[PDB]
Amino acid sequence: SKPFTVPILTVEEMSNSRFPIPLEKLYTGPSSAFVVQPQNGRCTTDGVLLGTTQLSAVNICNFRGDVTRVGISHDYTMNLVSQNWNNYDPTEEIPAPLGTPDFVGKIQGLLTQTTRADGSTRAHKATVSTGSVHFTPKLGSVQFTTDTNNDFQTGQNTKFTPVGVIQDGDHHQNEPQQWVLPNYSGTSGHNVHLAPAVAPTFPGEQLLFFRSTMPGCSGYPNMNLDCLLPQEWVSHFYQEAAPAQSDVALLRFVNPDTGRVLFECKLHKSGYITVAHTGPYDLVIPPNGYFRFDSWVNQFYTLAPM
Amino acid sequence: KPFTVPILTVEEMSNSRFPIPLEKLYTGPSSAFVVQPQNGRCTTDGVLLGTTQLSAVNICNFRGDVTRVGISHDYTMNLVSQNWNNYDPTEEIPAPLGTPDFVGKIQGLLTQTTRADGSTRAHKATVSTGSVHFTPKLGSVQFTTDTNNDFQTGQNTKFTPVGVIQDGHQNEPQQWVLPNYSGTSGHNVHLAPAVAPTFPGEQLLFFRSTMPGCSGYPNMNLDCLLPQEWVSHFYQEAAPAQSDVALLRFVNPDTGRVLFECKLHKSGYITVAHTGPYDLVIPPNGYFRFDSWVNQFYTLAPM
Ligand SMILES: C[C@@H]1O[C@@H](O[C@H]2[C@H](O[C@H]3[C@H](O)[C@@H](O)[C@@H](O)O[C@@H]3CO)O[C@H](CO)[C@H](O)[C@@H]2O)[C@@H](O)[C@H](O)[C@@H]1O
Ligand SMILES: C[C@@H]1O[C@@H](O[C@H]2[C@H](O[C@H]3[C@H](O)[C@@H](O)[C@@H](O)O[C@@H]3CO)O[C@H](CO)[C@H](O)[C@@H]2O)[C@@H](O)[C@H](O)[C@@H]1O
Repeated sequence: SKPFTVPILTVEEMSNSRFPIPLEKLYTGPSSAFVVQPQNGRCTTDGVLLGTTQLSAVNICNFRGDVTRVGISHDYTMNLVSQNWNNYDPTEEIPAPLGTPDFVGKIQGLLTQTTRADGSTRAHKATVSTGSVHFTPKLGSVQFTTDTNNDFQTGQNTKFTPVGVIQDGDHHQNEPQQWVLPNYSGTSGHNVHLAPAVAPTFPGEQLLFFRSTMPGCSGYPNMNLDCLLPQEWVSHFYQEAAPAQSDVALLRFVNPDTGRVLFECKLHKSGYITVAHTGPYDLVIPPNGYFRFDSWVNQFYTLAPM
Repeated sequence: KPFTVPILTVEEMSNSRFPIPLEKLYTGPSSAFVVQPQNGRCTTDGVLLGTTQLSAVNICNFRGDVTRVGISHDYTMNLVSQNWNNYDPTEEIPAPLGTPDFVGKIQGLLTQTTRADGSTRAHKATVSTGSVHFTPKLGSVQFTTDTNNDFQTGQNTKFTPVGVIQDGHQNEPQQWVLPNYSGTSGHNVHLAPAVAPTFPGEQLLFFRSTMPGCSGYPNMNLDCLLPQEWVSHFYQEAAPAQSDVALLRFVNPDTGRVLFECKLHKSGYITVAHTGPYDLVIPPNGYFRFDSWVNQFYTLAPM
């Protein structure tokens, strides 16, 4: 059977799988107060994509479609199409289009448009509120607030490129809520075909997160964004499709400088990592450190404490 | 270690010269102009060239602190690295890794966080890479923004690119004209080499995207020589090249049939046997497959 491996890229050489930004650091913390059920960055170790996960970071939280103005406001409805501008199919057994945001928050970026007939183009600052009742990507539409009430044309290809997140109100860092899934069909129905929630089950363990800081674009947002797998690990597993020989892949995080192991962790075959630690901890690592697969173990493997 | 290329399809991959997905494959003549992109440059045995780095999401991004130019809407950014540490202008690269490698006006959002209270802000901004103030190899670039007062000094600031603009139709950007990374103060140095077919009957094969347009009538075509995922693959694998040319077959797995073959040169670009401009027609599941190392005298079947 094809030997299983993880990439040798360093943490800072990799990308967040939940927003199109680089990874910054490794983080572990308690998750008892949350349901940890992200839909992006979800892949089994033998390369089966889950949730809304697709293969490149540059498509995450992007939207494409045609737009129509909401009444006489500055808001626009986007009728979604696929990444390559073909019709979107709501009957596919996924929660929402691949790459759809998987948290409740207000994402700011630019909404851009081209007029096919003459090549004229335009761009406006725009925000999509994923907690809005008008955030219905599974049904095929989302709503943007923009800085125009007149410049976008109907029936023309329009793209949203995400940049960061915003916040409103006296309760600082109250949004985004990275561990709260949107209602992908709004009030019309419940979420479907979700990748499952993940949680540590073994005493003394926590999830290990790959952490980034989302750019902030207004107010006082919570800019923390944790993913379960780097995007490059998703791509690696998808391509290698190495069969899992047990429930858990034991990984060692190694310093090339000394050859020494810094810590070890459990990569569960369903695609998330646990470590033996309790409480919030920004891991202290050398920048050239990397993960190495060492052996196939089970869910009850007792790790060396972090 | 056996050489391989990724099995990802074209639309599963990213452009190595701007943070957007690949869309299609294109071949055409390029004798009449210089093809010398600096992003998406990597040898098959994993040596990064030009300004190439490993993530698609970092391309044409800028980070640093900003200062207003006079009381105008323009801001100078003093560049730092991806993780906010020093950029060393004496490093023998053309410019910071990920710097734009075309002359054009790139529009995006300039964002900032005030460390002390976590307040944040974002403004539409454009960087003109043909401007005399585009001097990333000196450690600074200039942005035109929609504000003349909201950005603070001494605060972490990021430019996220979105697309390109034009003034005047489709005369800019110029995707095959490198900017002057040091402006008027000096010539470009340490460039990845210009590429050209050397075998009669061959043309470059380009991995093509359409940059979003943000104003005016821009030329939105953007061609790279290698997908970003291939750069990262070669970097990681570091498989030795057994000759100067790797023969690839582009395969339809729905049928096992080869659609065309091509040459992947060790120094990191692809040629096909074709004369003229051509938009390739490929199945959605098609991918490239390394088959053998060939000598210098291999004739490709017509694409
Ligand atoms: C925190 C600021 O965010 C952006 O400006 C926003 C502007 O924020 C105001 C605050 O709401 C207010 O409490 C006080 O602090 O003055 C701020 C500036 O007016 O609020 C408007 C809507 O009311 C928008 O949300 C703006 O984005 C940013 O531009 C500022 O630099 C601050 O970081
Ligand atoms: C082509 C337009 O680009 C954006 O508008 C820009 C605006 O363009 C104007 C043209 O300059 C003018 O020739 C005429 O056609 O009206 C256009 C629209 O007002 O020019 C200003 C400053 O010169 C800005 O650059 C605008 O971005 C876009 O908003 C439009 O919808 C058109 O696509």
